[PDB]
Amino acid sequence: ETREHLFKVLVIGELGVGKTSIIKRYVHQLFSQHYRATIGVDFALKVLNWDSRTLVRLQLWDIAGLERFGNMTRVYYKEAVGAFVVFDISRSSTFEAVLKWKSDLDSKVHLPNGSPIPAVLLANKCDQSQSPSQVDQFCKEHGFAGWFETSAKDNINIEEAARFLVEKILVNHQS
Ligand SMILES: Nc1nc2c(ncn2[C@@H]2O[C@H](COP(=O)(O)OP(=O)(O)OP(=O)(O)O)[C@@H](O)[C@H]2O)c(=O)[nH]1
Ligand SMILES: [Mg+2]
Repeated sequence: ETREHLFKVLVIGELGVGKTSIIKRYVHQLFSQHYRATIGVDFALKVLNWDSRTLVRLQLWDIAGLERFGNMTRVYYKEAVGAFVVFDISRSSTFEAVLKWKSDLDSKVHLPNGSPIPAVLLANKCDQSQSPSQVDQFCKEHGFAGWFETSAKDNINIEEAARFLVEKILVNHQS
């Protein structure tokens, strides 16, 4: 009965937006307020008991904030099947930069069938433009599968956001 999957998932976004902390909360249920800046790429494995016929493992690639200015993202993205694209809900510079990351991603990697990999937008630090129709419009226009406000600090919506992205990866993996 049981089926096991291993998926490569990217976590990308500007310096200091929370990439590392969202992964540490989701995988280890821990949070530190102390900023330790990531160098290049860091990794985690999440093991998700999806349901009774399904075990999913995620290989989480934590891409550091500077890496879009370097020349290695094509290597980093290779064979990814999903992405979280993370900004800091308090700092608009980090929101403007999400399209730079999103365009980098869509230039460099696609699913085996040629489509864009699903990508979910995480507005992180929600604990610190609050808009229902606007979200939908933005995601449609820039090819995001959905959008969640998150807190790594208070553990808000990180689990739901992950399950949402995994759900899209599973449909694509069956298709
Ligand atoms: N209040 C609050 N602070 C957060 C949250 N997520 C991250 N932080 C803080 O924001 C700072 C940056 O978090 P990191 O997870 O290191 O950021 P990063 O995106 O991994 O940064 P780079 O490694 O430089 O790419 C840290 O001090 C965190 O404690 C959150 O949900 N709420
Ligand atoms: Mg980091």
